[PDB]
Amino acid sequence: MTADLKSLAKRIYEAYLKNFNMNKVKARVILSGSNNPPFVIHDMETLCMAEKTLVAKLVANGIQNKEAEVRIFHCCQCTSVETVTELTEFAKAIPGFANLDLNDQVTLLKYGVYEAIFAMLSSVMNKDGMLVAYGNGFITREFLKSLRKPFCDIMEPKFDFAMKFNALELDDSDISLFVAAIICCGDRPGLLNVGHIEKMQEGIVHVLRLHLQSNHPDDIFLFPKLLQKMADLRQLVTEHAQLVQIIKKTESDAALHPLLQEIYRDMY
Ligand SMILES: CCCCCCCCCCCCCCSCC(=O)O
Repeated sequence: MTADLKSLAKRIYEAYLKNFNMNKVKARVILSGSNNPPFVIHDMETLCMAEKTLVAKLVANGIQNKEAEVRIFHCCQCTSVETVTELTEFAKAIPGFANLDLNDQVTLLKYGVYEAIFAMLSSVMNKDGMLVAYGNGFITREFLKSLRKPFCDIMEPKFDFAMKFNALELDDSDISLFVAAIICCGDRPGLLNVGHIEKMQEGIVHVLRLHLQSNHPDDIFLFPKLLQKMADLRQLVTEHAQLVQIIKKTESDAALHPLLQEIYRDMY
């Protein structure tokens, strides 16, 4: 007559495998090097080749095509929009989330999605580049740094986060619970039922703590390491939103998708 925390951890893991198109095992298989291998984007020639195959509509406009950096930023946004959709369905697996008022579900997703995006991005990153386009491209870290300002400033802080996050050697069973804990933060601005959310947070963090104790017996400070990573992600998102606002004010061609504009509105 007790909560079965091991079963809850497995439920969360299975919901993560079901709802995210990319998982760390899938990513590692691709990154390791037989059908539809990723096209390597390391310079402008290879960017433009990859676009013609993978996002043909975006480059079908002739001299009306947007600048390379703006096309890349558009693809960044499309990736976020898709991951927002996956996170919204995943959150239904978190005990108590679907019982919250709709407005509180919206608030938790509003503040949590980018922290979750950057945590999970680590799974497709290595020190040399990252998988993109549903695992069909590999874009190099050096190519992204070569873009004109301000677009070269988007990804590098995310690689820096990811290299340290990946050194923790989490697997999908850990990351799924970490993402659920990100979503269940009771201190988000504007929440109505803080008390119930705090209890939901306490429950999922308890599951996470017990799971890490079992799955990582070698790293006795893994749970507090991950609490700190959650705080680091909040700062990474605040900084990312500031850069996006610079782009919005100064780059007239870099249209911001309406779903992401709403996420950013009144965020920080
Ligand atoms: C041809 C393929 C080119 C692909 C270009 C790279 C795609 C990067 C995906 C990660 C996006 C990071 C999202 C943060 S930037 C946009 C946002 O704020 O949502």
